[PDB]
Amino acid sequence: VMKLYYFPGACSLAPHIVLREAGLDFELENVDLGTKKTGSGADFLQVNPKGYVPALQLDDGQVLTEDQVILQYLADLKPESGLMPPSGTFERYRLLEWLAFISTEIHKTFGPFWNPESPEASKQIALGLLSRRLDYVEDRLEAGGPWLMGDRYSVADAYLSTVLGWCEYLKIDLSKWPRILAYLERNQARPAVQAAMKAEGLI
Amino acid sequence: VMKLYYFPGACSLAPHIVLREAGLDFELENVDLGTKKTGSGADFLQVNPKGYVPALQLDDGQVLTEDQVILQYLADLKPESGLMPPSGTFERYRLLEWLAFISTEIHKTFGPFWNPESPEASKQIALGLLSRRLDYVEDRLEAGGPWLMGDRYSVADAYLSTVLGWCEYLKIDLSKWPRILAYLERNQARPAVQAAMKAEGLI
Repeated sequence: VMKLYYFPGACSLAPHIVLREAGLDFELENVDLGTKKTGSGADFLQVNPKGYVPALQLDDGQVLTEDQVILQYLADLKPESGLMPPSGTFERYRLLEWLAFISTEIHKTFGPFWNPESPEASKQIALGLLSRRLDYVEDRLEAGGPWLMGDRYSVADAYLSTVLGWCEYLKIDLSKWPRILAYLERNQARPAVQAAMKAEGLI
Repeated sequence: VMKLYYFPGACSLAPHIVLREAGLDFELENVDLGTKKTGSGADFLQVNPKGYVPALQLDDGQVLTEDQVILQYLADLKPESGLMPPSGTFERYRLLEWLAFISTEIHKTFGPFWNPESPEASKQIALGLLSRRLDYVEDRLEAGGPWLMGDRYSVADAYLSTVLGWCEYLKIDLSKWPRILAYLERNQARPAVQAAMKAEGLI
Protein backbone atom coordinates (compact mmCIF):
# COMPACT_ATOMS: atom_id res chain seq x y z
CA VAL A 1 0.00 0.00 0.00
CA MET A 2 0.94 3.67 -0.24
CA LYS A 3 2.94 5.31 2.57
CA LEU A 4 2.43 8.94 3.60
CA TYR A 5 5.19 10.76 5.46
CA TYR A 6 3.71 13.57 7.52
CA PHE A 7 4.02 15.95 10.43
CA PRO A 8 0.88 16.41 12.52
CA GLY A 9 -0.82 19.66 11.48
CA ALA A 10 1.63 20.15 8.60
CA CYS A 11 0.60 20.65 4.96
CA SER A 12 0.89 16.84 4.74
CA LEU A 13 -2.57 16.93 6.39
CA ALA A 14 -4.11 17.98 3.05
CA PRO A 15 -3.21 14.82 1.14
CA HIS A 16 -4.02 12.89 4.33
CA ILE A 17 -7.58 14.20 4.10
CA VAL A 18 -7.77 13.45 0.40
CA LEU A 19 -6.72 9.82 0.87
CA ARG A 20 -9.69 9.56 3.21
CA GLU A 21 -12.04 11.54 0.98
CA ALA A 22 -11.24 9.22 -1.94
CA GLY A 23 -11.29 6.21 0.38
CA LEU A 24 -7.79 5.04 -0.60
CA ASP A 25 -5.66 2.55 1.35
CA PHE A 26 -2.50 3.95 2.98
CA GLU A 27 -0.24 4.03 6.03
CA LEU A 28 0.85 7.14 7.84
CA GLU A 29 4.54 7.37 8.66
CA ASN A 30 5.32 10.10 11.17
CA VAL A 31 8.45 12.17 10.49
CA ASP A 32 10.56 14.21 12.91
CA LEU A 33 11.22 17.43 11.04
CA GLY A 34 13.99 18.33 13.49
CA THR A 35 16.18 15.27 12.99
CA LYS A 36 14.83 14.09 9.61
CA LYS A 37 14.22 10.67 11.14
CA THR A 38 10.99 8.70 10.63
CA GLY A 39 9.00 7.37 13.58
CA SER A 40 10.48 3.94 12.91
CA GLY A 41 13.97 5.44 13.14
CA ALA A 42 14.66 5.51 9.42
CA ASP A 43 16.55 8.29 7.67
CA PHE A 44 13.91 10.50 6.05
CA LEU A 45 16.31 12.27 3.71
CA GLN A 46 16.72 8.92 2.03
CA VAL A 47 12.99 9.13 1.35
CA ASN A 48 12.78 12.81 0.34
CA PRO A 49 16.17 14.43 -0.51
CA LYS A 50 14.63 17.91 -0.43
CA GLY A 51 13.92 16.88 3.12
CA TYR A 52 10.34 18.05 3.74
CA VAL A 53 6.84 16.57 4.15
CA PRO A 54 4.61 15.50 2.75
CA ALA A 55 6.20 12.71 0.75
CA LEU A 56 4.11 9.96 -0.77
CA GLN A 57 5.55 6.52 -1.25
CA LEU A 58 3.83 4.42 -3.88
CA ASP A 59 3.59 0.64 -4.18
CA ASP A 60 6.00 0.40 -7.09
CA GLY A 61 8.22 2.03 -4.46
CA GLN A 62 8.73 5.52 -5.91
CA VAL A 63 8.28 8.75 -4.00
CA LEU A 64 6.22 11.80 -4.80
CA THR A 65 6.74 15.20 -3.17
CA GLU A 66 5.12 18.64 -3.40
CA ASP A 67 1.71 18.97 -1.80
CA GLN A 68 -0.10 20.05 -4.95
CA VAL A 69 1.22 17.25 -7.10
CA ILE A 70 0.50 14.60 -4.50
CA LEU A 71 -3.07 15.85 -4.38
CA GLN A 72 -3.43 15.64 -8.15
CA TYR A 73 -1.89 12.21 -8.25
CA LEU A 74 -4.26 11.03 -5.49
CA ALA A 75 -7.38 12.45 -7.14
CA ASP A 76 -6.46 10.64 -10.37
CA LEU A 77 -6.39 7.28 -8.66
CA LYS A 78 -10.15 7.70 -8.22
CA PRO A 79 -11.59 9.87 -10.97
CA GLU A 80 -14.99 8.46 -10.05
CA SER A 81 -14.78 10.51 -6.84
CA GLY A 82 -14.77 13.90 -8.59
CA LEU A 83 -12.23 15.54 -6.28
CA MET A 84 -11.05 17.18 -9.46
CA PRO A 85 -12.53 18.28 -12.79
CA PRO A 86 -12.10 15.58 -15.50
CA SER A 87 -9.08 15.63 -17.84
CA GLY A 88 -9.74 17.68 -20.93
CA THR A 89 -12.13 20.15 -19.33
CA PHE A 90 -11.11 23.77 -18.93
CA GLU A 91 -12.55 23.78 -15.42
CA ARG A 92 -9.64 21.46 -14.62
CA TYR A 93 -7.25 24.35 -15.24
CA ARG A 94 -9.27 26.53 -12.90
CA LEU A 95 -8.61 23.97 -10.17
CA LEU A 96 -4.91 23.80 -10.99
CA GLU A 97 -4.92 27.60 -10.91
CA TRP A 98 -6.17 27.36 -7.31
CA LEU A 99 -3.62 24.76 -6.28
CA ALA A 100 -0.82 26.93 -7.69
CA PHE A 101 -2.22 30.04 -6.07
CA ILE A 102 -2.58 28.40 -2.68
CA SER A 103 0.94 26.99 -2.98
CA THR A 104 2.95 30.05 -3.80
CA GLU A 105 0.69 32.77 -2.54
CA ILE A 106 -0.64 31.46 0.71
CA HIS A 107 1.27 28.44 1.82
CA LYS A 108 4.53 30.24 1.21
CA THR A 109 3.42 33.47 2.86
CA PHE A 110 3.61 31.68 6.22
CA GLY A 111 7.36 31.36 5.68
CA PRO A 112 8.47 33.92 8.30
CA PHE A 113 6.05 32.83 11.05
CA TRP A 114 7.53 29.33 10.89
CA ASN A 115 11.13 30.57 11.09
CA PRO A 116 12.85 30.80 14.51
CA GLU A 117 15.17 33.44 13.08
CA SER A 118 12.95 35.83 11.13
CA PRO A 119 12.97 39.61 11.52
CA GLU A 120 9.69 41.20 12.55
CA ALA A 121 9.69 43.53 9.58
CA SER A 122 9.24 40.37 7.50
CA LYS A 123 6.36 38.82 9.48
CA GLN A 124 4.84 42.28 9.19
CA ILE A 125 5.09 42.13 5.42
CA ALA A 126 3.98 38.50 5.37
CA LEU A 127 0.73 39.42 7.12
CA GLY A 128 0.64 42.41 4.81
CA LEU A 129 0.64 40.20 1.74
CA LEU A 130 -1.24 37.31 3.28
CA SER A 131 -4.03 39.81 3.95
CA ARG A 132 -4.20 41.06 0.38
CA ARG A 133 -4.45 37.40 -0.75
CA LEU A 134 -7.31 36.60 1.65
CA ASP A 135 -9.17 39.59 0.23
CA TYR A 136 -9.23 37.81 -3.12
CA VAL A 137 -10.33 34.50 -1.68
CA GLU A 138 -13.18 36.19 0.23
CA ASP A 139 -14.04 37.70 -3.16
CA ARG A 140 -14.23 34.43 -4.94
CA LEU A 141 -16.11 32.94 -2.01
CA GLU A 142 -18.57 35.77 -2.12
CA ALA A 143 -19.04 35.24 -5.83
CA GLY A 144 -18.92 31.45 -5.66
CA GLY A 145 -20.53 28.23 -4.46
CA PRO A 146 -19.61 26.82 -1.01
CA TRP A 147 -16.18 25.54 -2.11
CA LEU A 148 -13.37 27.10 -4.11
CA MET A 149 -14.70 25.37 -7.23
CA GLY A 150 -18.27 26.39 -6.42
CA ASP A 151 -20.46 23.35 -5.82
CA ARG A 152 -17.75 20.69 -6.26
CA TYR A 153 -15.65 20.06 -3.19
CA SER A 154 -12.19 19.42 -4.53
CA VAL A 155 -8.59 18.83 -3.51
CA ALA A 156 -8.08 22.60 -3.52
CA ASP A 157 -10.37 22.87 -0.47
CA ALA A 158 -8.38 20.30 1.50
CA TYR A 159 -5.23 22.27 0.70
CA LEU A 160 -6.59 25.76 1.41
CA SER A 161 -8.42 24.80 4.59
CA THR A 162 -5.39 22.85 5.85
CA VAL A 163 -3.12 25.87 5.39
CA LEU A 164 -5.55 28.34 7.00
CA GLY A 165 -5.73 25.88 9.89
CA TRP A 166 -2.49 27.42 11.04
CA CYS A 167 -3.76 30.89 11.81
CA GLU A 168 -5.42 30.11 15.05
CA TYR A 169 -2.14 28.67 16.20
CA LEU A 170 -0.09 31.54 14.91
CA LYS A 171 -2.82 33.48 16.50
CA ILE A 172 -3.74 35.32 13.32
CA ASP A 173 -7.14 36.99 13.20
CA LEU A 174 -9.42 35.92 10.39
CA SER A 175 -12.38 37.95 11.70
CA LYS A 176 -11.88 40.43 8.89
CA TRP A 177 -12.95 37.61 6.54
CA PRO A 178 -16.18 35.99 7.77
CA ARG A 179 -16.77 33.95 4.59
CA ILE A 180 -13.30 32.44 4.94
CA LEU A 181 -14.09 31.64 8.56
CA ALA A 182 -17.36 30.11 7.42
CA TYR A 183 -15.46 28.16 4.74
CA LEU A 184 -13.01 26.83 7.32
CA GLU A 185 -15.80 25.51 9.56
CA ARG A 186 -17.42 24.01 6.48
CA ASN A 187 -14.23 22.08 5.72
CA GLN A 188 -13.66 20.88 9.25
CA ALA A 189 -17.20 19.54 9.66
CA ARG A 190 -16.58 16.97 6.92
CA PRO A 191 -16.28 13.44 8.36
CA ALA A 192 -13.12 12.63 6.36
CA VAL A 193 -11.50 15.81 7.67
CA GLN A 194 -12.63 14.92 11.17
CA ALA A 195 -11.21 11.43 10.83
CA ALA A 196 -7.85 12.67 9.58
CA MET A 197 -7.60 15.40 12.22
CA LYS A 198 -8.39 12.83 14.89
CA ALA A 199 -5.93 10.40 13.28
CA GLU A 200 -3.20 13.07 13.33
CA GLY A 201 -4.02 13.88 16.98
CA LEU A 202 -5.23 17.42 16.24
CA ILE A 203 -8.41 16.93 18.32
CA VAL B 1 -5.39 34.99 -30.94
CA MET B 2 -4.06 34.58 -27.41
CA LYS B 3 -2.81 37.63 -25.48
CA LEU B 4 0.09 37.46 -23.02
CA TYR B 5 0.44 40.13 -20.34
CA TYR B 6 4.06 40.41 -19.29
CA PHE B 7 6.81 42.46 -17.72
CA PRO B 8 10.17 42.31 -19.49
CA GLY B 9 12.44 39.87 -17.62
CA ALA B 10 9.59 38.81 -15.33
CA CYS B 11 8.46 35.20 -14.84
CA SER B 12 6.05 35.94 -17.71
CA LEU B 13 9.15 35.34 -19.88
CA ALA B 14 8.82 31.58 -19.27
CA PRO B 15 5.44 31.16 -20.97
CA HIS B 16 6.66 33.68 -23.57
CA ILE B 17 9.45 31.27 -24.47
CA VAL B 18 7.08 28.31 -24.50
CA LEU B 19 4.68 30.00 -26.93
CA ARG B 20 7.68 30.31 -29.23
CA GLU B 21 8.97 26.80 -28.54
CA ALA B 22 5.56 25.35 -29.43
CA GLY B 23 5.23 27.80 -32.32
CA LEU B 24 1.87 29.18 -31.12
CA ASP B 25 0.27 32.43 -32.29
CA PHE B 26 0.01 35.23 -29.70
CA GLU B 27 0.37 38.92 -28.93
CA LEU B 28 2.44 40.36 -26.14
CA GLU B 29 0.76 43.03 -24.03
CA ASN B 30 3.19 44.94 -21.86
CA VAL B 31 2.02 45.72 -18.31
CA ASP B 32 3.21 48.43 -15.92
CA LEU B 33 3.54 46.64 -12.60
CA GLY B 34 3.71 49.97 -10.78
CA THR B 35 0.38 51.40 -11.94
CA LYS B 36 -1.34 48.15 -13.02
CA LYS B 37 -2.00 49.73 -16.41
CA THR B 38 -1.39 47.93 -19.71
CA GLY B 39 0.76 49.48 -22.44
CA SER B 40 -2.44 50.44 -24.26
CA GLY B 41 -3.62 52.26 -21.14
CA ALA B 42 -6.09 49.62 -20.02
CA ASP B 43 -6.69 48.70 -16.39
CA PHE B 44 -4.75 45.49 -15.78
CA LEU B 45 -6.56 44.57 -12.58
CA GLN B 46 -9.61 44.11 -14.75
CA VAL B 47 -7.57 41.46 -16.54
CA ASN B 48 -5.97 39.78 -13.50
CA PRO B 49 -7.63 40.65 -10.14
CA LYS B 50 -4.72 39.17 -8.20
CA GLY B 51 -2.86 41.85 -10.09
CA TYR B 52 0.34 40.13 -11.26
CA VAL B 53 1.90 38.81 -14.49
CA PRO B 54 1.90 36.66 -16.34
CA ALA B 55 -1.74 36.49 -17.34
CA LEU B 56 -2.83 34.65 -20.45
CA GLN B 57 -5.89 35.75 -22.34
CA LEU B 58 -7.47 33.10 -24.52
CA ASP B 59 -9.58 33.47 -27.65
CA ASP B 60 -12.83 32.50 -25.95
CA GLY B 61 -11.82 35.54 -23.88
CA GLN B 62 -11.01 33.95 -20.50
CA VAL B 63 -7.87 34.59 -18.50
CA LEU B 64 -5.37 32.20 -17.04
CA THR B 65 -2.89 33.12 -14.31
CA GLU B 66 -0.11 31.35 -12.39
CA ASP B 67 3.07 30.69 -14.32
CA GLN B 68 3.01 26.93 -13.89
CA VAL B 69 -0.56 26.47 -15.02
CA ILE B 70 -0.13 28.71 -18.04
CA LEU B 71 2.84 26.58 -19.05
CA GLN B 72 0.83 23.37 -18.72
CA TYR B 73 -2.07 24.84 -20.62
CA LEU B 74 0.28 25.99 -23.40
CA ALA B 75 2.06 22.64 -23.70
CA ASP B 76 -1.31 20.90 -24.06
CA LEU B 77 -2.26 23.00 -27.05
CA LYS B 78 0.53 21.19 -28.89
CA PRO B 79 1.09 17.73 -27.44
CA GLU B 80 2.91 16.87 -30.66
CA SER B 81 5.71 19.17 -29.47
CA GLY B 82 6.61 17.08 -26.40
CA LEU B 83 7.25 20.02 -24.08
CA MET B 84 5.65 17.78 -21.51
CA PRO B 85 5.30 14.05 -20.83
CA PRO B 86 2.02 12.64 -22.28
CA SER B 87 -1.12 12.41 -20.12
CA GLY B 88 -1.31 9.15 -18.26
CA THR B 89 2.44 8.62 -17.90
CA PHE B 90 4.03 8.77 -14.48
CA GLU B 91 6.89 10.82 -15.92
CA ARG B 92 4.26 13.54 -16.32
CA TYR B 93 4.04 13.79 -12.53
CA ARG B 94 7.80 14.12 -12.33
CA LEU B 95 7.51 17.20 -14.52
CA LEU B 96 4.68 18.62 -12.44
CA GLU B 97 6.83 17.93 -9.39
CA TRP B 98 9.48 20.18 -10.95
CA LEU B 99 7.05 22.95 -11.80
CA ALA B 100 5.74 22.94 -8.23
CA PHE B 101 9.23 22.84 -6.80
CA ILE B 102 10.44 25.71 -8.95
CA SER B 103 7.33 27.70 -8.06
CA THR B 104 7.32 27.54 -4.31
CA GLU B 105 10.93 26.76 -3.61
CA ILE B 106 12.84 28.91 -6.02
CA HIS B 107 10.61 31.47 -7.58
CA LYS B 108 9.26 32.42 -4.19
CA THR B 109 12.65 32.50 -2.51
CA PHE B 110 13.43 35.67 -4.46
CA GLY B 111 10.64 37.38 -2.53
CA PRO B 112 12.84 39.60 -0.31
CA PHE B 113 15.26 40.70 -3.06
CA TRP B 114 12.32 42.09 -5.03
CA ASN B 115 10.90 43.99 -2.05
CA PRO B 116 11.89 47.67 -1.53
CA GLU B 117 11.12 47.27 2.16
CA SER B 118 12.72 43.99 3.21
CA PRO B 119 15.02 43.55 6.21
CA GLU B 120 18.50 42.25 5.47
CA ALA B 121 18.13 39.38 7.90
CA SER B 122 15.49 38.08 5.47
CA LYS B 123 17.52 38.41 2.24
CA GLN B 124 20.21 36.64 4.24
CA ILE B 125 17.86 33.75 4.95
CA ALA B 126 16.50 33.82 1.40
CA LEU B 127 20.00 33.25 0.01
CA GLY B 128 20.41 30.74 2.80
CA LEU B 129 17.47 28.71 1.58
CA LEU B 130 17.89 29.49 -2.09
CA SER B 131 21.37 27.98 -1.76
CA ARG B 132 20.17 24.75 -0.19
CA ARG B 133 17.67 24.43 -3.08
CA LEU B 134 20.32 24.95 -5.76
CA ASP B 135 22.34 22.17 -4.13
CA TYR B 136 19.50 19.78 -4.99
CA VAL B 137 19.16 21.00 -8.54
CA GLU B 138 22.91 20.63 -9.12
CA ASP B 139 22.39 17.11 -7.76
CA ARG B 140 19.69 16.22 -10.19
CA LEU B 141 21.67 17.84 -12.98
CA GLU B 142 24.69 15.83 -12.04
CA ALA B 143 22.61 12.67 -12.06
CA GLY B 144 20.53 13.64 -15.08
CA GLY B 145 20.41 14.36 -18.81
CA PRO B 146 20.99 17.94 -20.06
CA TRP B 147 17.55 19.20 -18.98
CA LEU B 148 15.57 18.83 -15.78
CA MET B 149 13.68 15.93 -17.34
CA GLY B 150 16.89 14.39 -18.67
CA ASP B 151 16.90 14.28 -22.46
CA ARG B 152 13.51 15.95 -23.01
CA TYR B 153 13.59 19.73 -22.91
CA SER B 154 10.35 20.69 -21.24
CA VAL B 155 8.37 23.63 -19.89
CA ALA B 156 10.14 23.14 -16.56
CA ASP B 157 13.41 24.28 -18.18
CA ALA B 158 11.87 27.50 -19.51
CA TYR B 159 10.57 28.20 -16.00
CA LEU B 160 13.74 27.33 -14.08
CA SER B 161 16.11 29.07 -16.46
CA THR B 162 13.87 32.15 -16.57
CA VAL B 163 13.89 32.44 -12.78
CA LEU B 164 17.66 31.90 -12.43
CA GLY B 165 18.02 34.62 -15.06
CA TRP B 166 17.52 37.04 -12.21
CA CYS B 167 20.66 36.26 -10.26
CA GLU B 168 23.07 38.12 -12.41
CA TYR B 169 20.89 41.15 -11.95
CA LEU B 170 20.49 40.67 -8.25
CA LYS B 171 24.14 40.05 -8.50
CA ILE B 172 23.95 36.61 -6.95
CA ASP B 173 26.90 34.30 -7.48
CA LEU B 174 26.14 30.97 -9.11
CA SER B 175 29.83 29.99 -9.36
CA LYS B 176 29.31 27.49 -6.56
CA TRP B 177 27.10 25.57 -9.00
CA PRO B 178 28.88 25.09 -12.35
CA ARG B 179 26.33 22.61 -13.74
CA ILE B 180 23.56 25.12 -13.09
CA LEU B 181 25.62 27.77 -14.83
CA ALA B 182 26.15 25.33 -17.70
CA TYR B 183 22.40 24.62 -17.71
CA LEU B 184 21.60 28.32 -17.89
CA GLU B 185 23.84 28.85 -20.93
CA ARG B 186 22.28 25.76 -22.49
CA ASN B 187 18.82 27.31 -22.11
CA GLN B 188 19.78 30.72 -23.41
CA ALA B 189 21.45 29.35 -26.55
CA ARG B 190 18.11 28.00 -27.78
CA PRO B 191 16.77 30.03 -30.73
CA ALA B 192 13.26 30.33 -29.25
CA VAL B 193 14.75 31.65 -26.01
CA GLN B 194 16.92 34.03 -28.01
CA ALA B 195 13.92 35.24 -29.97
CA ALA B 196 11.84 35.85 -26.86
CA MET B 197 14.68 37.57 -25.00
CA LYS B 198 15.23 39.80 -28.01
CA ALA B 199 11.46 40.35 -28.30
CA GLU B 200 11.29 41.37 -24.63
CA GLY B 201 14.29 43.70 -25.10
CA LEU B 202 16.58 41.73 -22.77
CA ILE B 203 19.44 41.75 -25.33
